[PDB]
Amino acid sequence: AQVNIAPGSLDKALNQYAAHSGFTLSVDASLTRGKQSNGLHGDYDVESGLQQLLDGSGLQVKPLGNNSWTLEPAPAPKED
Repeated sequence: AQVNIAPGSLDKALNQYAAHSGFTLSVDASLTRGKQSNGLHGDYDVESGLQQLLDGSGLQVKPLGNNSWTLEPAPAPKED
């Protein structure tokens, strides 16, 4: 419903959001390793926050189930 994020790295961004609602993340410190996200500050909920977090990345944050997430790798792994 409300989110506060800022420059750091996508990994730490998702990490920070996780602490908010206390859900389970499935992500390895490698796919998110390096890419930066200029942050996010608005009235954002779960799904809508992730979609914006894609700004600056080529990854896809995919809700695992219920309220949890998993990092689905599909940057440019094939234009098929």
